[PDB]
This record gives sequence, C-alpha cells and structure tokens, in this order.
Amino acid sequence: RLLSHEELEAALRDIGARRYHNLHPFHRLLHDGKLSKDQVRAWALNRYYYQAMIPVKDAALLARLPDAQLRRIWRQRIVDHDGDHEGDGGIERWLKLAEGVGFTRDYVLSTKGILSATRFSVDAYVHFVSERSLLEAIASSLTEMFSVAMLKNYDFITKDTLAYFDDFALDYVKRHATTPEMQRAAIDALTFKCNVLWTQLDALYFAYVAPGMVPPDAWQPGEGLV
Amino acid sequence: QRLLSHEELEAALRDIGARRYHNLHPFHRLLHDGKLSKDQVRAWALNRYYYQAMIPVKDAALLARLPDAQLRRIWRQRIVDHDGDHEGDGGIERWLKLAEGVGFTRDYVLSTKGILSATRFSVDAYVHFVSERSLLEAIASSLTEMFSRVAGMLKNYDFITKDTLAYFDFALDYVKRHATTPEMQRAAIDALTFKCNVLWTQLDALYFAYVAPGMVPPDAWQPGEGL
Repeated sequence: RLLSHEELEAALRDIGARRYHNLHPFHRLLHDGKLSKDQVRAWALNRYYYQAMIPVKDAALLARLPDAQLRRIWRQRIVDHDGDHEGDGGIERWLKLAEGVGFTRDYVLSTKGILSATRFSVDAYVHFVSERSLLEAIASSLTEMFSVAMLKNYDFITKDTLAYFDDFALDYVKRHATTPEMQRAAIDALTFKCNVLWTQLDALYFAYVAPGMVPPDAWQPGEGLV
Repeated sequence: QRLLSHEELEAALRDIGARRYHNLHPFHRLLHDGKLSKDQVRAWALNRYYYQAMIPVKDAALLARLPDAQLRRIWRQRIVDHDGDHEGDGGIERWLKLAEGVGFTRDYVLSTKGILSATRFSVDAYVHFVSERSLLEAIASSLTEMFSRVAGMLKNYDFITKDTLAYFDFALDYVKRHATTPEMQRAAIDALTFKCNVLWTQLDALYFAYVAPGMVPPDAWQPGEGL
C-alpha cells in the first residue's frame, strides 16, 4: 500500500518513538545524573568522534548529489559543523566537553581511546550515505525530526563547559518515495540510523557500566587526562 | 620509534595476537570452556555466519587491488577455499550447517535479519578497510592467520550432533618486504590490530546481548525466532 505524505511521516516518527537512542539505558542513566565521572568521560570521548565524523558523512553525501541546487542545501551542514576557523563550528562544544572532564586536547583529537564499536558505527554511516540510493542517504538524516545536552546534573562539569552549549530531508523523502518499495527503503534507512546510534550506546554500557569489560584499545580511567 | 628489522617486525606482529587475539575474549573463553547455553551458542553461530560469509567478499575487494596477475593467482585461492567448487563444498557451508545444526532455518540464517548491528558494522568495516587503505594494510589485516579449534570447542556441547561436527606464508613476507619505513611498519601493526578489533567487537556484542547484562538490541535474534 503506498502511504500518503501524512502516513509516511507518521511511520517515520514511529521509528523514533520505538528506536531512537533517548530510550537506551545508557542514555537514561546519563539524563538522570546516574553516571560516574569515568562513564561521562567515556561517553564524551566517544561522542566527540561521532560528531567530528558528521562532516565527513555529509561530504561523502555531498559528493554524490546530482546537481547544484541540492549541493547548495546540503553543504550548509558542513559550514555549520566546521564553522569558519579553529574554535568555531560547533564541533567545538564536543571538544570543550571532553576537555571539560579532564582529557588533553591532543588525546581527544587523536581518537586513540575510542571504542572500536563507535569507529565501526561511523564507518557504516559514512558508507551507507555513499553507497545507498540517494533517497536512503537523505532518509538517514531523519533522526533530526526527534530534536538537551543533562550536564548540569554533574558537579565535575564547570559552568565554562556549560557555556559552549549556550524541513528539507522530510520533503525530499515524501516527494521521492514514489513506490511502496522506496517508502520501505526510507523507513529502513532511518532504522539503520537508529542502529548506528544504539550500537555506540551498547558499547559504552558494556565497556564502562555492566559488565564493565573495557576492550583493549579503549580508554581506561586515568589515561589522556590532565 | 625506529625502523624494525624483518625479525623484530615479525616478533612485534606476533606480540599483537598474544595480547589482542579473540581467544582471550570472555565470550570465547565461555564458548571454549563449555559454559554457554544452547541459545548463546545459537546467537554466536548466527552472528559468526555473517563474518564467515563476508570473507570472500573482503578477499575479492583485496583481489581487485593487487597489481598483477601473479599476486592475484596467489590471493585467489583464499576465495576458492571459502566459496568452494560446487553447491555445498566451501568454508562457508560449515557455518551454514552449524547454524542449521542448532535449529535455525537455512533462509533465516542466509537472511542475516537477526544478527547484531555491531556484527554487521564490524564485518563491514573490515571489507571497507581492505578496499580503502593501502595495499600493505590490507594484506597485513590477514595476519591473524599467524594465530589460527572450533571442532573441539563444539564437542563440549551435547546438542551439537555428530552430523554438524563433521563439517568442521605470503602475507607476512609481503609485510616484511614492503614495510620499509617506520610509518609503514606502524600502519601494518595498526592493521593487524584493527583486524583483532573487528573480531573482539563482535564478541563484546554477543556478550552484552546474550550473556550479561543480556540486553538484546531491537531487531536482533531472540530465543525461539528463525527456528
């Protein structure tokens, strides 16, 4: 059955209802101030890498777009993440958060203590947008309809860290998901995105919460800190 | 951080498995010591299938990047061994038969629909690594072969039938010859290490999901499905 524009939207939002990472138990702990300092440390370290790789995902999408009108819209994501100079952009907050909990700038930029799961989840996402259909690659951005950075609950985070946290894709998917199969592909792309986010959190819980088996390349408490 | 001799480089690569190879993993230790349930072994068999079904994909992507016929001639045998010569010959079939052996349907296993996303992503990052990094790193990511059994592990488990049980160097030299600066040596050691991280991570996910705390992610296989 082809879904109308309203029904497709409703189906899409449902995937977030059921699968978006706010429902993950690591996220719940974070949000309720139930995490230890080392747990928050591991999350920040890992989320920094995710966020730093978003512009690389958007560039791989950008290089696949068929024309200039679509490049004009998509590139704005890259401009926003990177900004205009070092310290601008808003990748910057994620760096300042990591520095907020004691890591050296170099250790955070090196990516050296991130979980391999987070590296592989980003690899998947980057590849997904470069290899799948363009309808799919755009659909994977839809976690953006489930739009906050919890920190104020943790007394080891200083107000200076606090300081850095001071409808295109959906219209595209609606106009272009023209058969039932393309509607299924779009839904699945958002499910894949949800999986990319859920797998990072799984790894974080596993490594640093329970059973707490830190993988050997991954950050252990005390490393890369001031 | 200096250049290593061909000997010191072999020693260093070896020292990577001794510290990072997946037989040290708690899930593997449980599997090996006969501690797992039937469900745990199912989840393992189901996920592992994907890793084994993607080896010849990885070897093909590697084969496409070899610079000449002679190197393709040598690497091609790997694809032969995994894919075989006829409809249930190759390496892959044992994993399909182990899966069917613990009760899965052929279709469901082949579907991959029940594997952990962490399995998919880790195995897929491996294929991409071999396609995208230097040739030297691609070849170095096969050196877990230096530490390579499942046959004997499976024997600790009553429910694995005698039927199921029956179904169960160039790269090092290449690395030694072509890793002629310290950066290349490091790239080679980090490739190995990357291949140990692919394996280690699939096991982390299986542990989390099916042993403890036992939180199965959203579409992953659950007791009773695909059986």
